[PDB]
This record gives sequence, C-alpha cells and structure tokens, in this order.
Amino acid sequence: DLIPAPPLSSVPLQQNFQDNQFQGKWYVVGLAGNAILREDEDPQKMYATIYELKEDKSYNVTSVLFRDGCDYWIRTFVPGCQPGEFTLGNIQSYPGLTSYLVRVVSTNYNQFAMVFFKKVSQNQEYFKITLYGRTKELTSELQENFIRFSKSLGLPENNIVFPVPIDQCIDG
Repeated sequence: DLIPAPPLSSVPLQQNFQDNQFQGKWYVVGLAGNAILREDEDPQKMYATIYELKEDKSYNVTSVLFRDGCDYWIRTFVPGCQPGEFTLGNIQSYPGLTSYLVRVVSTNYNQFAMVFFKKVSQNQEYFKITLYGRTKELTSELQENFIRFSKSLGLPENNIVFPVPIDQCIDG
C-alpha cells in the first residue's frame, strides 16, 4: 500500500522549455514522493544534480551525494515526446528497472525548478518531485508552492522533506 502515482494529466509541463538554460548544477532543496518519509534520527541530506547538454540534445546528468563518503553517478536523459520531458537512456543497463520518466513542471532556470519523476522498478510504481535550487536555500514562498504541488499529487505532509544543506561532497 504505496501511494499510487498520479496520472500524467495532473503533472504540468514547463511552457517553452529551454534545454540550454536548464544546464548546470541544481541542489535538491526539497524532496517529495511515495517512497520518501520524514525520518528524524536520520533526516535526509542534501544532494546535487548536474545537467550537461550534449550536441545530440540529451543531457549527461550526474548526481552527487554523501553516504561512508561521496558517490558520483552519471546517467543519460534523452528528450522525450515534448520539450521538458525525458526518458532514461540505456535502460537495459539498470536491473529490474522497467521504465523511467521525467517531466519539468516549472522553472525560471536561474533560481528554482520543480521536476517530476516516475519509474517502475521491481514491478512497483515510484514517483517523486524535486525542488531544485541554484543555491542551497530558496524562499519560503517557493517551499510552500512545492508543498502545495506535492499535495495536489496525493502526497501527505509526511512524504515531503527539506534536505539539510551540507558542504561535504556536493561541491566537490
């Protein structure tokens, strides 16, 4: 009894998405989804994601996280059906991962973004929304819009966290 993924008709797409302006480092300031839980003796720690636009218009996408120590994982997001949407490249290479979808919901490129993800993995549907910031903090107002958007997708307050800013790893 995991919360079902919302229909896609409920997830907006950023109008006139600009791939070149979305490049760069984004810090995950907010995180919400059906497998995310407000854990208090091990609160989630902030991580970063770096997007890099290639000649073929896919992104190299690199996640940097603290764990023992630092992990850097690089993946490929391939432009999907409509601008702002992507699929995961080389999906054959991820075991038990059946599908993966990304949709940029909104962004102003130089301050924040909200991005929606939905995947099917070991035969289960998982989704999440990240609130990306170009810095490690954002306004209260942008946090509230993120919370409201998340609730609009069926998530209660417990499935929404704000990762604590850190210095190890994520900046190198």
